[PDB]
Amino acid sequence: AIDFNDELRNRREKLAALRQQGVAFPNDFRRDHTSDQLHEEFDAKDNQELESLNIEVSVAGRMMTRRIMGKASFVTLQDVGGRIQLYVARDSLPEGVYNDQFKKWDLGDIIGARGTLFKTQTGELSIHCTELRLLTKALRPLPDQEVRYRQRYLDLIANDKSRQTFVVRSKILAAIRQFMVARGFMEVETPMMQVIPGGASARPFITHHNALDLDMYLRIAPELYLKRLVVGGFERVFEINRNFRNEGISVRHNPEFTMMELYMAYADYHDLIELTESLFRTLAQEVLGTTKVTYGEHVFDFGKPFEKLTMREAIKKYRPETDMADLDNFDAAKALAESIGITVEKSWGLGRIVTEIFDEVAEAHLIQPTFITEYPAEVSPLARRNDVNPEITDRFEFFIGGREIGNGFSELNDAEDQAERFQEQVNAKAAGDDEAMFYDEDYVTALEYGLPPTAGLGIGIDRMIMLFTNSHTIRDVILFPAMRP
Amino acid sequence: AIDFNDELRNRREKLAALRQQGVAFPNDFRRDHTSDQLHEEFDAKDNQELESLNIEVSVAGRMMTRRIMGKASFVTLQDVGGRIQLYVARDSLPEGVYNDQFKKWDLGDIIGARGTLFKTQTGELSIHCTELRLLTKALRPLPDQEVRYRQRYLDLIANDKSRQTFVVRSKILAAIRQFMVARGFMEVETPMMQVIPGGASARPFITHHNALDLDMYLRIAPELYLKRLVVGGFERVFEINRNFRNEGISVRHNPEFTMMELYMAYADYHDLIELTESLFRTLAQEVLGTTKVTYGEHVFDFGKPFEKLTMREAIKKYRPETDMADLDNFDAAKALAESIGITVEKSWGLGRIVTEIFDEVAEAHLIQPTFITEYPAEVSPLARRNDVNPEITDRFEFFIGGREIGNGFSELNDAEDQAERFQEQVNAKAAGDDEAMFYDEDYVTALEYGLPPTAGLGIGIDRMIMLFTNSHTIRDVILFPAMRP
Ligand SMILES: Nc1ncnc2c1ncn2[C@@H]1O[C@H](COP(=O)(O)OP(=O)(O)OP(=O)(O)O)[C@@H](O)[C@H]1O
Ligand SMILES: Nc1ncnc2c1ncn2[C@@H]1O[C@H](COP(=O)(O)OP(=O)(O)OP(=O)(O)O)[C@@H](O)[C@H]1O
Ligand SMILES: N[C@@H](CCCC[NH3+])C(=O)O
Ligand SMILES: N[C@@H](CCCC[NH3+])C(=O)O
Ligand SMILES: [Mn+2]
Ligand SMILES: [Mn+2]
Ligand SMILES: [Mn+2]
Ligand SMILES: [Mn+2]
Ligand SMILES: [Mn+2]
Ligand SMILES: [Mn+2]
Repeated sequence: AIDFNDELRNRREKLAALRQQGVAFPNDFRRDHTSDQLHEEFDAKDNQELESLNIEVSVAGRMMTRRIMGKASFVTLQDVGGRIQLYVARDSLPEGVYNDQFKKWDLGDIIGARGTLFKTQTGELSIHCTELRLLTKALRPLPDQEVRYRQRYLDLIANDKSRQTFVVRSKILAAIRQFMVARGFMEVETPMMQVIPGGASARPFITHHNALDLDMYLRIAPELYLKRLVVGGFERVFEINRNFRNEGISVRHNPEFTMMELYMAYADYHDLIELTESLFRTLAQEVLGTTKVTYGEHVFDFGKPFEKLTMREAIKKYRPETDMADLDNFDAAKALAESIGITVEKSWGLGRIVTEIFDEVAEAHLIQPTFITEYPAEVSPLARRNDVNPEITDRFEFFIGGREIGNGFSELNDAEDQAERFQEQVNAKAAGDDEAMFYDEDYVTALEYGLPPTAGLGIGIDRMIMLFTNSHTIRDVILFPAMRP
Repeated sequence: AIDFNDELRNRREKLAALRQQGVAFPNDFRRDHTSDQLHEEFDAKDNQELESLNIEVSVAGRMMTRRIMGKASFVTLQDVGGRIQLYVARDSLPEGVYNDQFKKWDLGDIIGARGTLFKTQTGELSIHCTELRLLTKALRPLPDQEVRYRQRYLDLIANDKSRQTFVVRSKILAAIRQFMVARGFMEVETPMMQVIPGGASARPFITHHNALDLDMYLRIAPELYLKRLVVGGFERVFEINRNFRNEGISVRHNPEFTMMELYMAYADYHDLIELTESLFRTLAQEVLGTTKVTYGEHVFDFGKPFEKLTMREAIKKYRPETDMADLDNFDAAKALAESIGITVEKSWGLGRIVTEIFDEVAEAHLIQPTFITEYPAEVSPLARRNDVNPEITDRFEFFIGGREIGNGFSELNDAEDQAERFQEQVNAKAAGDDEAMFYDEDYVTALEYGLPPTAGLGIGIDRMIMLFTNSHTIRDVILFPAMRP
């Protein structure tokens, strides 16, 4: 109880003493190895080899454990690569260091050491220190379950599983770039501040640029800019960056999230389906070492094709008692939708209602990697219209673990059609839809110069990271998740 | 004059005719080569080889030029890789295609072709078409000098020099990541939305999160979050992403810009100076093929050390008549500063005034790569204090071409000191400084758990791209620069 406050007092008093001796916070010690490197290279050698090899190394990190056994002590040092053992002896270090310094330090303190490698009796790699210093005094002792997100630094210091998740996240992004670049895609950077937001249907965050006295929006998606680049000639482009949506926090929603959008000219959604399946198979293999991934109580085989259903088949499959003819009549669909709890807004049309039914009925059940095709035109203002049925577009979305992971389609390169769909969106907004798109005249103009037939795909990177790290909340894969005040 | 309006009418009428025939905008043609690939592999072969090789290929792109010479025509097709010649003959293509289709197309139209490779009389690589289709009808004919930025797609279609600049930008970013990863740095993603902005001194953009009824700011810098990660154990981290500052547009300022911040524990600013010099030498060599870079009327030798001066030496060197003792007296410095046009604010102290004098006096003259050291503590609230002179910090900034390219320093890991400097910043804001930092209690707490001695560096990526593409305005290296309404 008060033992924590005495820890704080003791640390402040120890620091006060450092201040009297000179510069309490130096920046001089230099290491030449991290724990992971030492283990990788020497774990395999026995004390005989290490003895004859007589290798001296320098490390630095946090003092996680210390066991003082008189004139000798054993310490666990934790650095960016992991942990390494230190053997600290009074007569191995310079005079007075052991008793006047080392013993006065505290767990959590950042220290630096230089010594010779050897293996303990237990067979562990250890460093027989010949030099040891205090680099940074820790004024606070080593660390709801919301603290993990409120003070991510404590979570990273304490939980190796959490560290691993974020290291894997970095590995995945690097692997995605390598995968895309290998296919001739070029990474670009489009605006995050837009006067006219678009590319998706969402409530945007709004701000003000004083210099131009201009109201602006944080981008909800880079889609319209990326397609402008394809018109410009960058026929294989991708962007992996933040999107912002003014909506509430959830187990799979963060106000700002990372997404990858890619566009490849002279391709259709079928090509995106193949790319998606290859990306997941490649990432699982390259990053996890296997194509079979364990997530919760399930196993995803990214080595076999994703399942594929139309939106209606998914609805019929998860609500078998559904009279499919109901989805063809506005009144029947509206009634059906409401019967299952969906509040049908005045602006909604049949296509929107059917899509909403799909969300309510099937989304949660798409556990194994699944592609859902035939999205209604009403909810896809930027997607290419299907050749045989104009009411649907050549678009799909894919789900894994009951969550939507991606969205893709053959792009709409028909300027006149696009302008009309933008007008419908404007009417919708006027009829109450706060997520309807804004009319973008310059985008239409770009399409008039000519956009090659193209296929674009958007993938939620955070949602994807969850599947590769067995995380069941998006808050576990975002270093600093948005939190309630 | 009206000839443009007849171009528009003619294109709309041609499209109307396509609509009557069926689906005007197909998405079916697939290519297997881009122009750059064809040239790289076959430019070196003469017509004899190509003839015996009998290679058939498929390409797609924009029809840039067409010369109809009766039953045969010559076309320049432009794709993502560049341009390739097409040989279009009535009797080489399927019946009626040449006369009923090909001749009706327009420059700018997106087309697809399949044919055999050969070399023209002029010795150019060309494709003797056996199949040719119209993929996308262009409703507008091929393209102040502000249009380039207002409709970047037209600029990319028209100017190859502009395309090259952006391709090089992508190459540079990829090269930076490779450089950093080679040094054990791990790329992370920190928040772009922050309740308390910090890490720099700037006017932020503010927005509102409806869900939490919480006012938030677009990040002006990720610094405070990145250092939290170093405390957490990610001792070598970097982030390359957008920053937002509520300030006016300029030749070197965009409201949103890309920056790289990197932090490496157990290092000081001297280590950052070496890293900076190696990064520029590596990028110039790897990307431009030489360490000597031509920019405007100058040549930068990234093969030799950057010049290095203290802030005072730079001031003395560019305003030789300066009585250096003036920089040691608030009144003299204030008078000096005002005499050269600087409006001294009530909140400013000596350190701030001297820094402002440096900006006015020397910044523009630092043409060759230069490091400026000894930044006053007043203008460096997050930097490590110098051991011998507490009034200055172990920080530097570097300039190239009269513009600031980077900012780095040994990080402040003294929690008590940091808290105090935050308080001074709060007082400053209360005294009128609208760019002063906000007090960040959680950041101070993170430092209390212990931040290893660290060196951090921030580099303006757009400013850096300018130097490698001979661009003299930041608007030439950002795909969609911020523009006045
Ligand atoms: N708030 C969010 N947090 C994290 N990822 C998100 C969020 N919103 C959307 N995404 C991801 O971005 C992708 C593309 O955006 P899209 O507009 O399709 O999302 P969405 O369908 O609105 O998402 P959901 O159905 O999960 O609410 C989604 O497929 C999803 O993976
Ligand atoms: N508006 C901007 N547009 C582009 N790059 C910028 C902008 N503001 C700052 N930078 C870059 O970000 C780096 C780090 O931010 P910093 O706060 O040091 O900039 P700054 O000193 O305010 O810039 P300047 O002196 O050029 O106005 C700068 O060194 C510069 O390269
Ligand atoms: N912009 C879409 C993803 C890309 C769709 C294909 N053009 C979204 O935000 O969901
Ligand atoms: N945050 C600084 C760059 C990093 C400084 C070193 N900690 C800036 O915005 O200029
Ligand atoms: Mn949503
Ligand atoms: Mn959805
Ligand atoms: Mn969706
Ligand atoms: Mn500035
Ligand atoms: Mn500056
Ligand atoms: Mn600066």
